[PDB]
Amino acid sequence: EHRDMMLVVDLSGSMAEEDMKTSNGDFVDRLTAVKQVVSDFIDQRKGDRLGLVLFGDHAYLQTPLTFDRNTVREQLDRTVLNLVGQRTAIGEGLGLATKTFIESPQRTIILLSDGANTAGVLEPLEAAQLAKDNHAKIYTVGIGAGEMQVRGFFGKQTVNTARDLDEDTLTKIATMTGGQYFRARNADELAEIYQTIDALEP
Amino acid sequence: EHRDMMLVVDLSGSMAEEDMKTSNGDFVDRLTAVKQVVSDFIDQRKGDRLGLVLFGDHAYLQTPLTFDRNTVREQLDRTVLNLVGQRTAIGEGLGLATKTFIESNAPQRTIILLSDGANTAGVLEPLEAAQLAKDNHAKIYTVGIGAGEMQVRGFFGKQTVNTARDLDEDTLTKIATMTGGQYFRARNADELAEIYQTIDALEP
Ligand SMILES: [Mg+2]
Ligand SMILES: [Mg+2]
Repeated sequence: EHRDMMLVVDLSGSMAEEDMKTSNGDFVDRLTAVKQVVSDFIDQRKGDRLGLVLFGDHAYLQTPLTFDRNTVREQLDRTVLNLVGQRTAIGEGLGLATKTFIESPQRTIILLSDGANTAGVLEPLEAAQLAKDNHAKIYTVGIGAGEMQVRGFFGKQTVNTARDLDEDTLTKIATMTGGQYFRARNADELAEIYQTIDALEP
Repeated sequence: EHRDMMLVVDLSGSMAEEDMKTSNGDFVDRLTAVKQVVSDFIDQRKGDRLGLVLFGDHAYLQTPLTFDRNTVREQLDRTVLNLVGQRTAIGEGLGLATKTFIESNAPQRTIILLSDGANTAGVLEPLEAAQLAKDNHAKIYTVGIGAGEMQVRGFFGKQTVNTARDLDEDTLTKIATMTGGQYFRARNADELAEIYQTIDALEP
């Protein structure tokens, strides 16, 4: 599971104080010590959304809750000192963080099938309806080579590989959710569909 | 920005049929072709979460959702046929995939605030602002930062400096407590390092 985590850090002029003692015994300023530690903290949360709020006189957000943590880390790192001023708005920062939780992904289903809905508790279209409610768009891919003509001894015999394929309801599901139905009769055809689907959702 | 995409794949026994012709002209079964194409598709996606639903007689969720595409690709690779029988559950497959979007609907909210100072200036008061974070289900951890009393050699002579006179700890404590978080005081870079490690351990 994943969490959304807001980083609200202090930029007041008092941050410039060389307070912080490292193991080898050196003193460095507060902001530098923070940059170091928090950057390592950012690298640790692989699956989570992080954002950055910087505060003082006025509180402003630096990063709006991206999954991409290299930017959040980098953005924090190029931060400087004394820009904000000598006073701190703690209530401002906490509020802006909370507000940013609210102002915050696109959803897609790719359904692949060789046949009709033979066994199920809930009907396929009622699922597509529920999918629409949750903003999920469904792309549907029917798969089978269909009818093929086999030459033989006596004369023409015809074999159809996918007649179990229900293209009617597969089309409905896609159209209902605002997606498109595709039919792949071979591997080349199949790659193009998915190559196409990638392009449709950038 | 970032997308959530649920892959729903048919594993019914009919998928073992080889009607799928490849580039070079030979034939291969449907699941094999699917494994190929979908795996390649997965590599192409960037910055999106992906999950895997497999169906047949019943539908089940193979991968919840993730930024690691590799695991979705491998767990696809090792899938075999005839475990789920002949029949297909398309509704169940979609309903389960749908469901998987609703667990992404409930992220736990966490704020990490650090400060050297009291809330000297601001229109919004700290404990008001804290109250709201609780209303919005946010657990905020507070970190006080400053050495405190410190012996120092000035040019003029040896001197005792308290470097965090300003630090409001009981406001910072109230904030964390009010919202269910914890308050930490960092008197050096190592305690500071340890402090964020602890917050890592508390939120898993
Ligand atoms: Mg089937
Ligand atoms: Mg200050």
